[PDB]
Amino acid sequence: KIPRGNGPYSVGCTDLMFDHTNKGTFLRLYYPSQLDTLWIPNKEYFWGLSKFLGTHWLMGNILRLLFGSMTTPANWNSPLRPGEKYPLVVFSHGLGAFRTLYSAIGIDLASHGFIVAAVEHRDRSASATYYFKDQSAAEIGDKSWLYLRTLKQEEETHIRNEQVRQRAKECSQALSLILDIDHGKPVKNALDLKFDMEQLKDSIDREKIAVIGHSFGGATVIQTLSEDQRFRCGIALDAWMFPLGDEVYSRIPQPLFFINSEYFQYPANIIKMKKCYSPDKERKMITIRGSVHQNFADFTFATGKIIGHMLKLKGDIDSNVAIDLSNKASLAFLQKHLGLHKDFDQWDCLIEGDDENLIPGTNINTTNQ
Ligand SMILES: CC(=O)Nc1ccc(S(=O)(=O)Nc2ccc(Oc3ccc4ccccc4c3)c(C#N)c2)cc1
Repeated sequence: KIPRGNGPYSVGCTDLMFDHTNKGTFLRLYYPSQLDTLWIPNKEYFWGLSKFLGTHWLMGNILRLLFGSMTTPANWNSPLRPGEKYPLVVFSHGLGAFRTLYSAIGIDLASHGFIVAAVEHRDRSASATYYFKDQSAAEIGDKSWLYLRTLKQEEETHIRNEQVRQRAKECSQALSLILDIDHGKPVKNALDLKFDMEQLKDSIDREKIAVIGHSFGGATVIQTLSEDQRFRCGIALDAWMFPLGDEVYSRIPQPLFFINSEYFQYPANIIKMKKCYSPDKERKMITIRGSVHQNFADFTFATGKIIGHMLKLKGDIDSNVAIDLSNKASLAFLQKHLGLHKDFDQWDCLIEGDDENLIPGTNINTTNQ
């Protein structure tokens, strides 16, 4: 029940791991293709989700039975659509998520002509992820799993900041890998999938790179922008600003778009967003009325209305309407600041919060002094 992309391009999906260690890059790629992709491809992700939610062994298996064969609307290993160079989005997941849980966003961007690299972070913020201990292990698919670390309260400030720095490093590394493939670097996918990465040679518009992320990933957008001038702009979906150091807020040259849910936000968090503002920098913010934190992630589509509200997976707003607004506003912002030659400027009003379901900026107030 994950919505198909609303753009005119058909969408393909594949996975890339290189190198095979936990210091290598692991991403899911959504791309314009020339609808059978497994949404959550391994049992360990469900076990990891169960740990994240604070439940035991049995819950893991329950989630697996429920969602284990569910797909997402992208053609698995379909050939890349040839003939044109695509803008690139690197996408960062929230705490307790992993690379496949933002396919509603990834697939919609791909359907509008983007290549999207959804990274899987190895900072121990993912519910689960894996790597291979050596080439031999990779060759027989012998995975080594890393589960989410839970932190003591005294540890939080320090570790979350180290994690967001590791996350920014992984977004940059993912960018570097894709740009190297674009220029013909041979890569041996540690996964042995029927998609040839040589397809990506000369397929990237190297001047049109953006970073997008949700929650922890929203902080990662800001840290990545600050560290990596190759990214041209950023969109932070309901950013959780806590992991960032005080020094970073004034060190974001690139245009930045905050798209917030209504019920997630709170003054301490909003204050840090406003610290990113400067008269000489491009900043936009909107809030989606009635939305909750999880409106940006795929489990907002995975259940019925009533159980969804109980689990805080759904807000007062409809999940399709909310992701539509976010995606369309994102496309307009990307067109404006990547210099895209598309018709996304039809949604320019959404950047300004000009819609019944949008608030310009935020309803939360904070000191300006
Ligand atoms: C209390 C708390 O920290 N909360 C929290 C913090 C961060 C996030 S996140 O950034 O969206 N990261 C994130 C983490 C896990 C995710 O899968 C879920 C989420 C909730 C579930 C509830 C019932 C059954 C299955 C579920 C599976 C999804 C998704 N989509 C996204 C989500 C919730």
